[PDB]
Amino acid sequence: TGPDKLKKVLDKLRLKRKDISEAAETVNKVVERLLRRMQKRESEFKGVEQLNTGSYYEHVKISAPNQFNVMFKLEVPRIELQEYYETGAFYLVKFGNPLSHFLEGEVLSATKMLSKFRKIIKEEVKEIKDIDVSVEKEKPGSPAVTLLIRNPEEISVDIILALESKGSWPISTKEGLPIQGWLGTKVRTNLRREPFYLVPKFQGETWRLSFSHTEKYILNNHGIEKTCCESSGAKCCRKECLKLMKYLLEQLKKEFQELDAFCSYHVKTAIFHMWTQDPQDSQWDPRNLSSCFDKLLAFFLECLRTEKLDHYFIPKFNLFSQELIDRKSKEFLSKKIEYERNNGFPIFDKL
Amino acid sequence: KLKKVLDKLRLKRKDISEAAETVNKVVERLLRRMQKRESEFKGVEQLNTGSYYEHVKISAPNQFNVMFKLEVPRIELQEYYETGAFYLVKFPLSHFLEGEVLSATKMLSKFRKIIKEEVKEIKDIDVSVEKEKPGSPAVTLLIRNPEEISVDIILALESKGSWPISTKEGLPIQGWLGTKVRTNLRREPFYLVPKNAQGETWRLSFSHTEKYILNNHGIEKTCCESSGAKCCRKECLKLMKYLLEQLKKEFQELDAFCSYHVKTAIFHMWTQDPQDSQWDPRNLSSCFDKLLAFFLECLRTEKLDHYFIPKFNLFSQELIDRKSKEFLSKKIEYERNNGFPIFDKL
DNA sequence: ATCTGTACATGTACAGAT
DNA sequence: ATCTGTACATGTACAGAT
DNA sequence: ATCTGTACATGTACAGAT
DNA sequence: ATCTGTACATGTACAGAT
Ligand SMILES: Nc1nc2c(ncn2[C@@H]2O[C@H](COP(=O)(O)OP(=O)(O)OP(=O)(O)O)[C@@H](O)[C@H]2O)c(=O)[nH]1
Ligand SMILES: Nc1nc2c(ncn2[C@@H]2O[C@H](COP(=O)(O)OP(=O)(O)OP(=O)(O)O)[C@@H](O)[C@H]2O)c(=O)[nH]1
Ligand SMILES: [Mg+2]
Ligand SMILES: [Mg+2]
Ligand SMILES: [Zn+2]
Ligand SMILES: [Zn+2]
Repeated sequence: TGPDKLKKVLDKLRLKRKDISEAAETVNKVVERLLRRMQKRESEFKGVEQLNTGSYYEHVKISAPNQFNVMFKLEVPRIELQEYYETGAFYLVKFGNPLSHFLEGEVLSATKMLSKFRKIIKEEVKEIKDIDVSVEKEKPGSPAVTLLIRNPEEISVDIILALESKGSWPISTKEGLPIQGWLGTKVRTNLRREPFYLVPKFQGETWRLSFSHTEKYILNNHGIEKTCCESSGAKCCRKECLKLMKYLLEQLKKEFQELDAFCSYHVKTAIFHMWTQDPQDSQWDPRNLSSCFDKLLAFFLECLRTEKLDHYFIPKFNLFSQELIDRKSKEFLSKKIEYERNNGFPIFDKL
Repeated sequence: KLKKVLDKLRLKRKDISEAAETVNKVVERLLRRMQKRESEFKGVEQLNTGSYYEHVKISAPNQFNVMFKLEVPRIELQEYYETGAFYLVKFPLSHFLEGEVLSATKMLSKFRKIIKEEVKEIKDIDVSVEKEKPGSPAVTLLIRNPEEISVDIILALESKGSWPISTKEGLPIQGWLGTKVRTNLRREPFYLVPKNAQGETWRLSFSHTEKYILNNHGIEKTCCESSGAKCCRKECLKLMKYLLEQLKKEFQELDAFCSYHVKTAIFHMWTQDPQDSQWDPRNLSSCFDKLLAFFLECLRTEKLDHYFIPKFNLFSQELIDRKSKEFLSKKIEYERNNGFPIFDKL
């Protein structure tokens, strides 16, 4: 009932060292070769540095090591941003210059830069004979260049081109990241001293803010006590709750295409808010994993029904606004969550 | 009570402003001089350390601690006679070498000479250079705002540099600040100041590590921040420093004791009692009293290990005579059992 | 001769294996 | 409870450039 | 190789609220 | 007496300019 059953699900979700080892060896080979090709010659992307992000590098990837996220980030000095129609997250970017090939009268085209980035990667991937690796068909309005690796087992790698700016963060984030009562003001001041990132979303010239680096730090430094989850401190169940929520969404999403609008970033955003609401490490005791997961489920259901889930970093941006996800989709997911909740999570046994 | 003592010890905003603006004028000018030359100390950077910059200075802003740190390349250390804290150094600076050995005395002397020269050229501030104490690592400036202000200018070598093996068991913050903090702190450089054990020796300095700890001292990240709870850790350090300053004023028998003994002791207490709730402001009396008992127990056992170099006993019979320690135990036991009368004398 | 972008060397938190 | 592979931060060597 | 500009932590000082 | 909110002050990390 309480602690158990969910501990059994977590056992299923745990990655195996052997799988991790084989997956990481291939992924690192491909990524380091693509990073090297970016440094060659008159490449506009010379200087890009690598930044590993997403669930695998936060240690909340579940089931298999089959999806990796890596940012190829390019420091770009004197830039001026114009917010795209008070949306908070989307921007136009303006200013001998290797990026002039993508300029458009002051304005740096996102899809032109991404196309050349994409073109380079496809070419370098053709020269790989070690590995069975190809490039996925492009999704319109997607920042990523996704590699598909057959190791025999299947592995996705989303390479995200990112602009790196070191100025202070855009005003729309000033009230975001409300970690003052949880990680504190010094951590917040230091995190906002780090660069911010822009990824390719006036349709084709817009960029979107990314905070994958800040999210990575928070996930690996998630406690009010510095010793949380350390070898001389107490274990918490924050990440374990994130895993169970991720797994509930993944299971439901591979069954019902009604849920196409939903994604793991909604789960990640919601639990960041829960962690803020419940800052104390004792509110995430491993013994109370059932209650901790249940109160996360209830908070997510409230967000669905009230149609309100604010971006953790950009408070005026509501990821559940009617313009992004239709009410019926949200009602559909509310019922499937409430059902799983009241019937012993039968979907955790599925497959 | 103890609150009233802390109100007396609080520095005044006005005095801080006047003293800092004078001190910064002098320090800036000396630092410029070390850069602008064929100076062999070209490259020194400033690092503000000690109680004023840790926010545990008491009574008046009349003592300032500044390191001019100089990054040096491939240096090898040899530990001086198993002491832990004292090293010979080996491999611009050729003017201070010996037989492969970089001389603390010879480098300090030139450092000292340059500073005294620049001080002669200062005609807007009343500022002299105190007579040198043998063995000491400091160049001390005496400023008269009109009030008296001390500035200890400490030359420091910077290496980076796995910390020397004598510190491997040091800094035992794992259950308090944690392993990530400890690992990151020990990724910082380590420092060497020209305190002689004789003439060629340097001593390990961890002033940059103690500063981080003083300002990052809670088990909770929010300790003492605007969205956290206040603790009484620093106020306990202030009262313990005040007890010792007042006792040292009065008895020359305590000349061998210094505020760093108190700082070392409270680092150990803070490790013993990591929880922030064990330093609740409402328990200021219990907290000060358990700090008193811990310090007495150190005196009674003649054992107070360097927080960063655990084999180095600051209370060894070699460093402080048994009689001095018994004298300080009786005077502390006395103040304790009579309501600290020494806190009432201005 | 000296300089330097790249990659190795070192150390350890995290978390899976045992 | 201990042992151990990956990721990562920082320090340092050096073939190839200068 | 040096310096200002910016942002906010750490303080002190004091009135009004509690 | 203590707490909370605002005003006032210094110290410090680091971006951007030079
Ligand atoms: N590391 C990182 N990866 C990102 C980020 N944003 C997107 N990605 C990757 O790119 C994938 C596609 O991003 P999205 O466009 O937001 O996801 P989507 O499935 O296309 O959903 P929508 O575009 O919102 O309709 C994500 O799943 C991530 O793997 C980011 O900010 N950081
Ligand atoms: N910032 C800093 N200052 C130091 C350090 N060590 C010494 N000092 C300063 O130099 C002063 C004299 O240092 P001491 O360690 O007392 O040397 P000493 O007076 O010759 O020897 P003692 O008799 O043991 O006191 C201290 O009061 C500090 O102000 C250090 O490691 N860092
Ligand atoms: Mg992912
Ligand atoms: Mg001092
Ligand atoms: Zn934890
Ligand atoms: Zn505190």
